[PDB]
Amino acid sequence: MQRQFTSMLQPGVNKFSLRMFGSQKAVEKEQERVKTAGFWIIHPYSDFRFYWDLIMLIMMVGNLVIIPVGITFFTEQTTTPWIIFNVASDTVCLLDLIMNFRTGTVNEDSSEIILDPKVIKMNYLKSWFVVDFISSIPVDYIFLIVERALRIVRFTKILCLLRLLRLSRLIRYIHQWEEIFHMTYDLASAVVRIFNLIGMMLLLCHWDGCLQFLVPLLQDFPPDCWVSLNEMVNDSWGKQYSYALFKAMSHMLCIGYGAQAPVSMSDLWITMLSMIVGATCYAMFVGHATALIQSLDSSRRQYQEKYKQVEQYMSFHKLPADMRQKIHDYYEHRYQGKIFDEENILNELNDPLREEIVNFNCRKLVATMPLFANADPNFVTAMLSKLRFEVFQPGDYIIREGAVGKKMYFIQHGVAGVITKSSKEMKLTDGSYFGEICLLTKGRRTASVRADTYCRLYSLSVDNFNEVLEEYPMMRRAFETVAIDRLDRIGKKNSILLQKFQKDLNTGVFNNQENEILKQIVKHDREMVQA
Amino acid sequence: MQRQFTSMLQPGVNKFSLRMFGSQKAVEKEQERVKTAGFWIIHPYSDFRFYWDLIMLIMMVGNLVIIPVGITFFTEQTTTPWIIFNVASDTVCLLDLIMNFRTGTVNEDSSEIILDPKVIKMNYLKSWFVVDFISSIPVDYIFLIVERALRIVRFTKILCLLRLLRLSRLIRYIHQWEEIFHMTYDLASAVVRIFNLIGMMLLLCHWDGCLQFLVPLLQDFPPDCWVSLNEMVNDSWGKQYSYALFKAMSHMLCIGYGAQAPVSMSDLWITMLSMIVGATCYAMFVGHATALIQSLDSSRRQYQEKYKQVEQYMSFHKLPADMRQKIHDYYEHRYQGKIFDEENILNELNDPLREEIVNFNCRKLVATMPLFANADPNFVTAMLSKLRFEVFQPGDYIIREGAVGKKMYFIQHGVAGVITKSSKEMKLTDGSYFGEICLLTKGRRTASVRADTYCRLYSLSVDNFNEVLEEYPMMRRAFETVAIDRLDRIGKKNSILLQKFQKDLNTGVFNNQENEILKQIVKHDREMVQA
Amino acid sequence: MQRQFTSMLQPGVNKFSLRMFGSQKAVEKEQERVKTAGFWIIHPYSDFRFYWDLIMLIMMVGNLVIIPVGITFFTEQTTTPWIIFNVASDTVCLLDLIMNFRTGTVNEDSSEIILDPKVIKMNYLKSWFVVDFISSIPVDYIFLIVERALRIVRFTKILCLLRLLRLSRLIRYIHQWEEIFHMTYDLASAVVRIFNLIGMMLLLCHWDGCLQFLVPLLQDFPPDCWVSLNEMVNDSWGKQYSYALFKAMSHMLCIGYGAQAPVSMSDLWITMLSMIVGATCYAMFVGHATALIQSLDSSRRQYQEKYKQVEQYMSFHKLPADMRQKIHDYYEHRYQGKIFDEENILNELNDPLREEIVNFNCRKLVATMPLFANADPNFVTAMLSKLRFEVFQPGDYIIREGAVGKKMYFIQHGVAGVITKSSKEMKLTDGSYFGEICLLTKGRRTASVRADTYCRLYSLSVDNFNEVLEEYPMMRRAFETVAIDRLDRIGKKNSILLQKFQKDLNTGVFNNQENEILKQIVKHDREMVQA
Ligand SMILES: Nc1ncnc2c1ncn2[C@@H]1O[C@@H]2COP(=O)(O)O[C@H]2[C@H]1O
Ligand SMILES: Nc1ncnc2c1ncn2[C@@H]1O[C@@H]2COP(=O)(O)O[C@H]2[C@H]1O
Ligand SMILES: Nc1ncnc2c1ncn2[C@@H]1O[C@@H]2COP(=O)(O)O[C@H]2[C@H]1O
Ligand SMILES: [Hg+2]
Ligand SMILES: [Hg+2]
Ligand SMILES: [Hg+2]
Repeated sequence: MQRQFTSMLQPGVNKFSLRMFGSQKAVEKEQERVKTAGFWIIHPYSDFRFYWDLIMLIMMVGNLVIIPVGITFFTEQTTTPWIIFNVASDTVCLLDLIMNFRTGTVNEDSSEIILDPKVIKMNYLKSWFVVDFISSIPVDYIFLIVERALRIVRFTKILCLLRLLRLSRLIRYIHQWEEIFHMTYDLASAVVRIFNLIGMMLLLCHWDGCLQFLVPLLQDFPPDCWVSLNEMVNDSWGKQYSYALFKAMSHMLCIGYGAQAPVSMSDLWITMLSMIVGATCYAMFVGHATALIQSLDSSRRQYQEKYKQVEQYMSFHKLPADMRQKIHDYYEHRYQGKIFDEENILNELNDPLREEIVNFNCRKLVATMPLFANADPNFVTAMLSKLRFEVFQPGDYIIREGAVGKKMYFIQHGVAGVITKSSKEMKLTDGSYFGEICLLTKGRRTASVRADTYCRLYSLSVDNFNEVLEEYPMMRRAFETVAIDRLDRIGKKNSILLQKFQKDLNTGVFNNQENEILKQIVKHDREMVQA
Repeated sequence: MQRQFTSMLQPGVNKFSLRMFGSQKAVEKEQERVKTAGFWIIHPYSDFRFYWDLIMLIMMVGNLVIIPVGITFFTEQTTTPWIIFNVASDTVCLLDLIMNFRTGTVNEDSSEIILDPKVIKMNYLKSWFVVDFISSIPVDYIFLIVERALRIVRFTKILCLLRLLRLSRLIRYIHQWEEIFHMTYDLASAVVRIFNLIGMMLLLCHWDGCLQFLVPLLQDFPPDCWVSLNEMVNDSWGKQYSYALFKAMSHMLCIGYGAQAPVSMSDLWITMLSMIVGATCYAMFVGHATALIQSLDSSRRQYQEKYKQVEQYMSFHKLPADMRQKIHDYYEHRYQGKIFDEENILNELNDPLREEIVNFNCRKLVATMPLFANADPNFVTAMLSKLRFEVFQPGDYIIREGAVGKKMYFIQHGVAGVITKSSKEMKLTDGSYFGEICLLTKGRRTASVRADTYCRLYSLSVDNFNEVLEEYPMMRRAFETVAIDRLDRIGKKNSILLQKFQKDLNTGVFNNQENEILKQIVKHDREMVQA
Repeated sequence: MQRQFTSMLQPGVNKFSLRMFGSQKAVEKEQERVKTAGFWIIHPYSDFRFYWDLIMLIMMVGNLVIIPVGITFFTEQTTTPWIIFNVASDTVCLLDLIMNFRTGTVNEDSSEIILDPKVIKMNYLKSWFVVDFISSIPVDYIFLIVERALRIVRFTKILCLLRLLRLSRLIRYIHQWEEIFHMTYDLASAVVRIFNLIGMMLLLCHWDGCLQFLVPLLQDFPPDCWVSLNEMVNDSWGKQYSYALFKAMSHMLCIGYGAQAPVSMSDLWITMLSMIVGATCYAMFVGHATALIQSLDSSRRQYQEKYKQVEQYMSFHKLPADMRQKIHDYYEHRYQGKIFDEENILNELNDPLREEIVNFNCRKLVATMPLFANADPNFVTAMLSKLRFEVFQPGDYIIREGAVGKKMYFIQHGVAGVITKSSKEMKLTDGSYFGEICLLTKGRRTASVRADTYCRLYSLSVDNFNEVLEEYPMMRRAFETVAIDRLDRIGKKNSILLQKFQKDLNTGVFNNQENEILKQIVKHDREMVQA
């Protein structure tokens, strides 16, 4: 009852209300501000106002369709459907006139003033009251009591379009909804938009044909108008309307005239005006179609543009053909036909979303790799936030022996081969890491690592490595243990790292459980290398 | 009198003058340079020249409309309006010829040379004097005294279009004004531009129809021209002009011919030429309409493109559906359907504008938060310039206990919950800050902070924090006091911070008023937490 | 046999399979997962499914072409080609109906579920089974046994288009292939795309003309239809079809009607509908043509835009004309009409590709320059990765004497002149370097270096220089030796560097072979300067 009424009048919490007023607490405060009126008032964001604008829109469309047909072909309409439609439109327009008093205006620059007592009424009386009044003047059944004549009277109903001109915030909300829909579905959105355009053009053709038959009627059908020429002055209204609409549509779409070219001044000038209007609207239609298509094929176009820029670079530097093919298939394997700026996206997001994304991306790595499978989640999240994606092609040398290292790698996909001066070549696969002994000893690379298949790795710089491990030293002890074991395995040895770990162990800092965990890690690594 | 004359001739201070000559002092110097002439001279930026170009434009439009109609349908015109229009156009063209002497040219590469005595006269005598002279030759009433004939004479008046070709700087100023208008109003600008295009095309149709009726007239209406075919050789000039314009417009908009297809060579070739011209101009019209629409829907298109790139990223990484929905609603709540680069904007602005903007943005924070409500404005502006906006979703963990902290947060909207190992959970709301104890003690986070509703915060890094507080130490004392109180409240204690503050207090650096203010701050914080 | 069958059903390793499933090991795992069915099943990426979709596409095109002609002009077809085509289409549609059971669906969000036993059958029974069944219902030869009539029956065959609506993954693969082709060949791609569009429009014209002749046939040719008006009710089917297609095509391309304008209600409304459809499709065609052209001229447009921005900058700063010409010819010589972001490209690539590219770019430098011609490849690759391209114009001063230096240069093309206070001017050419004595002594520049012709150099910063040389000191000794020799040559001397090298030599760190190599380097440099 009154509770539902007040709820309808008060701005309901919705996505549009949140977008316009920030927090939900502000929505509650605005509900309270509406409550401060005491006298009934509808908020420009009320669901009641939304539904009312909806029914007013459907009534305006019905009127736009029906008014010209009546004016032209129906002199007097006293049948049931005509009377009920006229009275329905009259009462609806009057109710809208009334309710436009208690409507809170919404000015720009974040200006929304209820101003129930006087400001809204005064602004409406000064702005648009007279046109809505003459619209709401009832059907000619009341004008005959107050005072071709009928055809002259009904003209006053053409200005009901101004209500549709005012009804635009609902149009903007519908445009937002349709934009969401278009981003969701591609082809359906195109179909809907082109059908909307076709509907607009068809309504214009309707009005044009109505006018083209109306004007020869206001002159009692002179002997040289197209009606008297085609001798269809006595045909039923169906044929007359059909042929008039045909003439109007042929003038719009630039097909031709009707039977023949005009011969009288009246229909001559009407034909010229209709030709101008139709040509302009068809140009607008072509423009909208071009815009729709160009918006449809955006991503493919951007991909082609990036590809062309890469081609221009390779051409400017005059690279060999095989190298160009290598660059192209590398791009194909890295981006897989897609285009985006991952750095910009990750910068736009926030910390919890980035953590969620990297955890989902490296779920399998966290599951398989032992250190992550047993470490504290804060350290895991730090490492995963510091990682960075990379792709390597078969035969490429990921690490060259002797050089200075500045990053380590975590394998996500593929197989990598480790080659030394000895014949012992060891092949790592998913869930294993390499290139950390250089980062742990500050020396040079101790072995060469070459990609055997297409490898997909996650590299970690040396600065981030040192930062994270300075924040967590026990993981550094674990890394050093695994690295010493690997070095002992290949047949080389780093006395610096060995003596450092031996001193740390003799210092008694580690516990029995600690060295047990370290033995578990080294066993797991031995298994992962043997497999 | 002479004062107003000199003021009109001298470049008036306006937005265009400022844009062209930098400082207002340069405008005064150019006024002086004009004064150095001694002989009267109009500056190419004078309001007098502006008004003169305006009236010359309206006269050129009147001539473009009237000349062909006269030439074609009016053999001799001795009535009052015709005579007055001819003499008006003649005197106006002659006055423009005269005033083009004392006009200072404006070359490119910042070249504006008054050069009153000789250079302007010589350049005009060498450039365009003869065509303007033959234009300014008076109406045929003087040519008959000097020496179909009339129709041959009036041709000399067609070259008045060259004056309109010269009048282009006023066109550029009008284009600037219309660009401002178009940036201001959207739909009105589109209506104005399409009406301008339609007017151009209609003027072309006018000239085309005039020619199409003129040529059969110069041949005494042969029996096979369209005029003699339609037997309208004797009709009043109204009907002839109407039907000729109809033929021209049907040829342009590609509807058809007139009554029937041409049958004679003359009108055959004229029809082909008119068809070519009309098709070209309609193609140009379609192009302009497409450009206008595509410029109308720019921002929506850019928003759609960014959304599509985010979608492509999420697809390349194969994220779950709920995570994709979370990303999308986060974007919706962060940007609210708008698109801009805040970093680039703030980099484009300057320091006072940035200070103004951040002060307006954080007005409520400065009002509510006690430290800012009592501190020195320089410190307040430093902090507000260092802040950075952020958005969090409900349930997200803003701060996880035990981790290392690198920023603090100031709440602008929403509610945040503080959870510890104890059951004491404390809820902060607008105007409160958290996450500073880690920055003050260089330890770890002492509690977990989780967003309860959609939170909108302003984060401050640790480097900027330390910089600002090294510039202002008393605020650091206040922060430390509030932090010690909060720690004591939750039930934990940091002996390092406690002993540091105790030593600073025993050092006698603080005053009675100082500790009074600190007690006020701690009381206000207790109230803000209790509420 | 069965081996080839299982191979066809299992997803073959291809570029699309790799793009959809990452590593080849995943492709093998999916082959195994298909093997887990036990009951035969085709994978949505099987080459068998590809070939089947191909033959179904050709059958659908044949049906789209043949069905309307039959329905309209061929009452009963009992000849050999008609019967064989009908039975072929029937069996093909039935086989597709059958095979759509064992087809694994492919949902979005990385969802590919074989689900052989029940899920696929249930989903197909709930989704699209009935329409495919009524399609697969055989030709009317079976419907007559089961129960104008013929023309009523064959309508059931129009819904075979739904199969073409389903066949879209093959369309996407063909679109990928055509995108590769379009990136490869420019003009051929445009020709193919416009021919595709023309084919679509022609098929639509075909259906439209078929309908336009069909409707007057279903009414026994009333006396006022266009057929009875043109008296072609008795002509052979060739002429009737030709004239109907002519009417439809004239309605689409907006030429006109047929003989004359319609006179009856039926063909009146059919003409209006056909006009609407044709205008819409021609608008779509114009849109696609505009998009194709705009995609064709992309790179030229981007180059023009960058040029215009440079022009706007130079205009805003009001630079002289000769300076503007200098800027423009510098741009012409630096980028050579091409446009790309080398930094972004090199950031997108990886380390081995970057090493390959820089090695190919500086091959001649490595060949000619002695230090690189004798040094270790790791040092060479470090230097080449640190270098950076630069271009200088004739007369420009590359290095001014006395100033502080922050980079050295390696000449790739051109000649440079070295000027001192003495008259000894020495000219360096390709393969020589300069500007290292400042970097080695931390003093000031010891001579001026001016470009004589258009120079193309590779500059190396001072930080990278010091980093690389701290990683490799012997090369620093070589640089110092060459620099001391050059200084002694010009007539100046740096006692600091001289004494440092003398102390290093007296320290006995160098070997006989080492100083032999150094003598070789200094001899080679003397030769390169003398030449
Ligand atoms: N036995 C081994 N098994 C697996 N990986 C190894 C082995 N020995 C060395 N590596 C890795 O190969 C890398 C080569 O360079 P680094 O010495 O920087 O670090 C080395 C380790 O990451
Ligand atoms: N009693 C409290 N009331 C409000 N906020 C608190 C309280 N105790 C701790 N906090 C905040 O919670 C944060 C958790 O991490 P920090 O220790 O970095 O800094 C802490 C303070 O900002
Ligand atoms: N005799 C020479 N031959 C070639 N180049 C020289 C000679 N003397 C000096 N240079 C170069 O000219 C440079 C001028 O500045 P720098 O002293 O930094 O380093 C100097 C050398 O690179
Ligand atoms: Hg109305
Ligand atoms: Hg003139
Ligand atoms: Hg079929």
